[PDB]
Amino acid sequence: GSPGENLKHIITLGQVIHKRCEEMKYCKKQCRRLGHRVLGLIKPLEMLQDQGKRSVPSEKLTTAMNRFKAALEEANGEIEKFSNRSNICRFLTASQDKILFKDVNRKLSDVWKELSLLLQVEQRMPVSPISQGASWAQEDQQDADEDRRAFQMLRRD
Ligand SMILES: CO[C@@H](c1ccc(-c2ccccc2)cc1)c1nc2ccc(C(=O)O)cc2[nH]1
Repeated sequence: GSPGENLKHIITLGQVIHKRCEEMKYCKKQCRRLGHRVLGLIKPLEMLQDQGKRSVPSEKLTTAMNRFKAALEEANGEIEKFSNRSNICRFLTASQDKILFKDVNRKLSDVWKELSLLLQVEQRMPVSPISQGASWAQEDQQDADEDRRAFQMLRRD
């Protein structure tokens, strides 16, 4: 059983993702949109986080959060190491990819697809409006372009 502390997990760990950009600098550009987009999932979870009283209505839906929780957990964890100047340097210099948190994002949206489905079916709960899939890469790639000049700018010559 236990209290409704588990629910707060998504609330804290959810926003914690964006909190990183607050301390970051090089990834502050990407993390900016990363957290803003990731917060859209926990946003509608804060309004229900309070209503949560009894134990659990259906473990079926709760199971979606169990995995989802880790989905974003990796985001905040990846941003930490990303802070390394060499990490981003070798990444950009490598010229292999354009995004930085595309992996964690792709899964974050994939897990939410079904998850939100269980939360909406179990009870009136507003889920992310975005398509949750390709739309992510669409904006991530378009915005990632800024990283080009944004990065070069950070390193004054
Ligand atoms: C998944 O992590 C917690 C959680 C958080 C949020 C929801 C939720 C539900 C509806 C709409 C939106 C969100 C559900 C579950 C959680 N897992 C549990 C497992 C067992 C019990 C139990 O009492 O046996 C309670 C649990 N509490």
